[PDB]
Amino acid sequence: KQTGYLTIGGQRYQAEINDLENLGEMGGQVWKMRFRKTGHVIAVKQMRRSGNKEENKRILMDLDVVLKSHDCPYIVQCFGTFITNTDVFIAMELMGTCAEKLKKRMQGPIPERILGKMTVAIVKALYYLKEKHGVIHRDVKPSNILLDERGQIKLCDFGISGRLGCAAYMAPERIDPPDPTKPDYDIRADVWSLGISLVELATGQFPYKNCKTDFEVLTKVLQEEPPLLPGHMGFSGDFQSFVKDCLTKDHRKRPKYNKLLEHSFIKRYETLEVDVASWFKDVMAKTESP
Ligand SMILES: C=CC(=O)N1CCC[C@@H](n2nc(-c3ccc(Oc4ccccc4)cc3)c3c(N)ncnc32)C1
Repeated sequence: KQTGYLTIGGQRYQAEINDLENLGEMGGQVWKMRFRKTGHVIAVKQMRRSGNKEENKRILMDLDVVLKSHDCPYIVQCFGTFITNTDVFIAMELMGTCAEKLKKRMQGPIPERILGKMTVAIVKALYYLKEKHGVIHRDVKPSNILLDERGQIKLCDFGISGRLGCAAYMAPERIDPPDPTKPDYDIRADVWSLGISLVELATGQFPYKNCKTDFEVLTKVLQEEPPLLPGHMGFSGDFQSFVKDCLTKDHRKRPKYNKLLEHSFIKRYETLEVDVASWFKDVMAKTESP
């Protein structure tokens, strides 16, 4: 009724409503709140018992994954849940923004060094989901890639439980498949989506911006060469090779995450020191919101 529990930084706290400052909306119903006992600002989501049955099923399936992903550094964490007679309140790690909004703020390219660190994190998150929990994400795109002012990069909880349109990020083998009732693709389609995401964020241009309809984009995916990084922006050979491998059109030759994690681009950005935190803070201070 009056007391819940938040676990943050390996410590459990009692939390009554007086311990939390409502700081308003995030960019479903979710509030930014500051926990006065620690200074953390967290996200609190409300799932109403009377809510839409599909939206609630999605929230519960995503939460179930988040709860059992406490050992993955690259997935947003849950700090607690509070159940009342009429509602469920879910306390989540609050990130600063997604990569889609970051591109919009940047009005252009995001630097390769940031994208390298992003790639490492997001591949490891997707690989973790598949290996540990059997989850094929199926919706890899910039809006699901989160960053914060601590320099962390993490996969969003939304849809983290997988399937249970984005023609833009659809792999060729997903376009006119034999049985879309039994859509039996694997993680390689998400590898393609990651590649498209990286080109979009690196160039500040979605590779199919000039298309006027969803069907048009699918024609381009099939008919055109893969939309590789351009050569006029100073991208490393490693980055260019990584994106080329992700955007292998024939899925039978497209690498899986385990192979991608061996790639020179990933090994490089594992060791390179990149101050993502300071960079992110600079962006957020020089730019406006939506
Ligand atoms: C100041 C905000 C406030 O009142 N609000 C705004 C938001 C919707 C409403 N709300 N929120 C809570 C609530 C419940 C829990 C929690 O933190 C947890 C603590 C431990 C684990 C998980 C979460 C934060 C707020 C809440 C509630 N208890 N009862 C009714 N409406 C509520 C009205």
